[PDB]
Amino acid sequence: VKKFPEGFLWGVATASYQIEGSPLADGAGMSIWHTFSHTPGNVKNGDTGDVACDHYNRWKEDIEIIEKLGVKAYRFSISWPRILPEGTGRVNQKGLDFYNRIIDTLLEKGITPFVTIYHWDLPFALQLKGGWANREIADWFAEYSRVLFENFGDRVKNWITLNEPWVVAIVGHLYGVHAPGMRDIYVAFRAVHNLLRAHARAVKVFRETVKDGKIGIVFNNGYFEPASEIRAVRFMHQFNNYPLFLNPIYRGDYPELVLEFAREYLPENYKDDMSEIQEKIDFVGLNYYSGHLVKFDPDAKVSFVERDLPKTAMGWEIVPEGIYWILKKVKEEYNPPEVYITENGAAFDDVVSEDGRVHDQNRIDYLKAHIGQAWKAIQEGVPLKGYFVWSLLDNFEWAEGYSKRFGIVYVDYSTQKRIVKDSGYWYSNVVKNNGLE
Ligand SMILES: CO[C@H](O)c1c[n+]2c([nH]1)[C@H](O)[C@@H](O)[C@H](O)[C@H]2CO
Repeated sequence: VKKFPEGFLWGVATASYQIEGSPLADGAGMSIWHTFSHTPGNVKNGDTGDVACDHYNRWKEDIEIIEKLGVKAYRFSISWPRILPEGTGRVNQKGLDFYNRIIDTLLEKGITPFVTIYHWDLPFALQLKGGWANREIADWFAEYSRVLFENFGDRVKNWITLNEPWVVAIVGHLYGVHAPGMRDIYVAFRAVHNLLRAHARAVKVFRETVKDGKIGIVFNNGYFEPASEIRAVRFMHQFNNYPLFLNPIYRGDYPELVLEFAREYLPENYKDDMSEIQEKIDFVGLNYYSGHLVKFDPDAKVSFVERDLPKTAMGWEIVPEGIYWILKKVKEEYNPPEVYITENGAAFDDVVSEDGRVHDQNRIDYLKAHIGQAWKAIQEGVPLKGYFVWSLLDNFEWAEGYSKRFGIVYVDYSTQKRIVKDSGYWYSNVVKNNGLE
């Protein structure tokens, strides 16, 4: 058997725009994902977050699912424009009420809330002012965060400033594939920098406002391997994984190969902000899904090489030892006091059999394998305090729309019926047992 430490936090994870629907209900401001998805060509099948999982109405049912599964922590995000419709200034009490009900319900049922402050749904009003491109976002984000701390910090004690700032900056402002849908390398790296400054200002406000909680930040990570017998792998790690942000946070500068590729794109006096950026954090959240074979390619001088390996419906290579690797490497490089796996999961072509069940043995195999590799890292001293399945529900998968299903619970979108998948039942047993058998 593989048993986890006593008090280890088994969770599931969602994000506001992906599950809620009703983006304009009860006085909410538009977000950049509302305007991005309502722009033709941006999202597969013209899908939007207008309805999604209707979690905005069905929130109590979904929490009852969490409870019934015996899952101990719930990671969810707050929609900034439900709280502050113009991004700053006015506070919307109905936005606060919505999350207050979710928070109290969780606590009442003994589920630990993990709140992601920003999971990509920036108020549109602030995008008009430059969004992440604008240095003033450090103030806007701090003011938003202060509101959340004041209203919920009595109850929520576990906070995440940002989900995947690399994706926010690069995918949103260089690749143009995510909101706000831009393609400018100089903008993209000013967003990287400003995300760091906004994060640190929010951590600083947290210390003034919530004297009894913990705060961290979440990063996407891939397991990169070299196609042969390696610097391209070093680059991909420093650029795509946690070092892009953790080197500034812990060592007060960007990683070396990031500076080689991108120095010219960063502000000229960016080191002036580095000492504020080193605001002390309580934990690092690492998201992990996939491995990649990498080679130098002259024609960022890196290309991916396809491998004949099992893949998910995203076409992502299933590489479980990656989660062990990234856990080891974070300890070795930055030694944060706590680590959580804040997302791990897989998309498969889920079908409801005529027995009424969803026989996702592919997902069970995926999760089991990665949970085992996370166990290993704990045995070798990684201070891993928790693990979160992405996702509780099938949901709006950004530019893929509804076509990719990551849930341990199946959502039939024509009825909004929730059907717990085999993987959900399987995970419930793991949580009950506090590990694998
Ligand atoms: C780029 O990092 C990860 O591949 C990643 C995967 N995922 C994520 N990040 C995001 O945090 C979620 O909002 C996605 O729904 C989820 C599934 O795609």
